[PDB]
Amino acid sequence: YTRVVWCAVGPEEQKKCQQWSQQSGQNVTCATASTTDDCIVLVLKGEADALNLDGGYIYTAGKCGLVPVLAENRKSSKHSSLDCVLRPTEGYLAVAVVKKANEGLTWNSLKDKKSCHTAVDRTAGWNIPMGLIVNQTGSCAFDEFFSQSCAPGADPKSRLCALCAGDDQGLDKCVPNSKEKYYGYTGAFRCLAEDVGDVAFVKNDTVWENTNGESTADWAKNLKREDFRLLCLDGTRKPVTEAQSCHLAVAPNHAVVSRSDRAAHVEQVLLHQQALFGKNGKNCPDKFCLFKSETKNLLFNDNTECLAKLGGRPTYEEYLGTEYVTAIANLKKCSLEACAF
Ligand SMILES: *[C@@H]1O[C@H](CO)[C@@H](O[C@@H]2O[C@H](CO)[C@@H](O[C@H]3O[C@H](CO)[C@@H](O)[C@H](O)[C@@H]3O)[C@H](O)[C@H]2NC(C)=O)[C@H](O)[C@H]1NC(C)=O
Ligand SMILES: *[C@@H]1O[C@H](CO)[C@@H](O[C@@H]2O[C@H](CO)[C@@H](O[C@H]3O[C@H](CO)[C@@H](O)[C@H](O)[C@@H]3O)[C@H](O)[C@H]2NC(C)=O)[C@H](O)[C@H]1NC(C)=O
Ligand SMILES: OC[C@H]1O[C@@H](O[C@H]2[C@H](O)[C@@H](O)[C@H](O[C@H]3[C@H](O)[C@@H](O)[C@@H](O)O[C@@H]3CO)O[C@@H]2CO)[C@H](O)[C@@H](O)[C@@H]1O
Ligand SMILES: *[C@@H]1O[C@H](CO)[C@@H](O[C@@H]2O[C@H](CO)[C@@H](O)[C@H](O)[C@H]2NC(C)=O)[C@H](O)[C@H]1NC(C)=O
Ligand SMILES: [Fe+3]
Ligand SMILES: [Zn+2]
Ligand SMILES: [Zn+2]
Repeated sequence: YTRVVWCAVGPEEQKKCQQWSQQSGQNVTCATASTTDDCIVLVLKGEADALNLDGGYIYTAGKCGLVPVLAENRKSSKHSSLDCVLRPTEGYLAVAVVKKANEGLTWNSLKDKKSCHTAVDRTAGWNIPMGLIVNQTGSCAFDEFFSQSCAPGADPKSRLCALCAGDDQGLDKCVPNSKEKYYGYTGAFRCLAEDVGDVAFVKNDTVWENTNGESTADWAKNLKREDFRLLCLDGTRKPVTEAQSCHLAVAPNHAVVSRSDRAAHVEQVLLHQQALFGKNGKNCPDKFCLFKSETKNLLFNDNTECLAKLGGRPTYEEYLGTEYVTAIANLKKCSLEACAF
């Protein structure tokens, strides 16, 4: 039993996974696919064991019978005595971010603007903002709301992909993987930072992690926090320090999923793998760090302190929360219970 097959999304995650595989002495090995959905399918077929997923994807995986195993836990300021692995998770803040210099843009004037999204089907990047927009407009035509977008996973010829840039060669425009310039938390924030889009749908952490010298990357080197504003649901604009009072939702943390039959073994191996290559890992600083990838958030978010135990042995619905689950279901009525594959 003692061999885990991880699923990497796109070639950059594949490279990191391969490095992890070498360092783990083949206790972990690698399968790779072009999209998160394709990785879920590999897991369903039994051709991979597990991968770490945004909540929108957990919904897809869970409808197909896959179960939550361990959750990303970032640093906090409550439960400070408990070990990270045993500390409850707090969830992240889904936000809408704009330029300060884009004056007079508010939640209530987004129609016909230009948007940047992590990917179709993701929590902060898609399910939350598009769910809110569908409800408020009373329309399922969320594909005509913004003039142009980068929403990796959408039809490449459509307005929803028009602002996506693809790779160095301009290949893979709008692919939902790290090859697409504007993919994920960091890519969607870059899309806003470079003024390609008017609004980015990301999380609070993303803004902090890519401003005021936190990044060193060329697009991010020179970005100042005061040059960004958050859009509140009441139509107000706030500094990025006010995220606790100006967010779109609180999201369940990204989490590892697997087949029920493999969950116990995946959990055992991962707890051991992080003891070696996690935050204070025995071999991290030094040989390999599983939670770093120079802000590219590959396999796991770079702000992950550890993978934490769940408790209550939750179903995917209990993990995501009834609130969020119904919000996703309601949104998916635009595009009632079954596996998508
Ligand atoms: C988009 O609009 C949807 C329809 O109004 C909405 O779904 C509704 O969500 C609410 C709150 O989550 C549910 O109301 C629930 O209220 C309490 C929560 O403790 C429960 O005791 C009730 O049993 C009930 O479930 C509605 O049931 C639900 N409506 C439907 C028809 O599914 C979405 O939340 C909206 N989406 C977003 C992103 O805001
Ligand atoms: C929005 O996201 C921000 C980035 O995640 C986050 O700021 C971070 O918050 C933690 C504590 O909550 C800070 O604490 C860290 O740094 C101190 C010393 O500087 C250490 O003692 C701690 O061990 C810990 O590592 C982070 O410094 C801080 N990150 C940055 C780069 O600013 C905000 O809390 C988030 N806002 C909301 C409302 O949730
Ligand atoms: O505990 C069993 C119980 O779980 C309920 O769902 C919980 C999730 O377990 C929990 O993770 C979630 O927590 C947060 C998450 O960030 C967001 O959902 C946010 O909106 O709320 C929390 C903020 O910290 O909360 C949900 C409940 O909202 C199931 O609904 C229930 O069926 C089950 O019995
Ligand atoms: C690969 O996995 C094996 C099996 O779990 C690990 O070997 C175990 O190491 C643990 C922790 O020190 C011991 O408690 C067990 O006695 C060992 N079991 C067996 C059967 O060898 C091994 O450490 C792992 N290697 C790496 C680098 O991840
Ligand atoms: Fe997410
Ligand atoms: Zn709130
Ligand atoms: Zn339960």
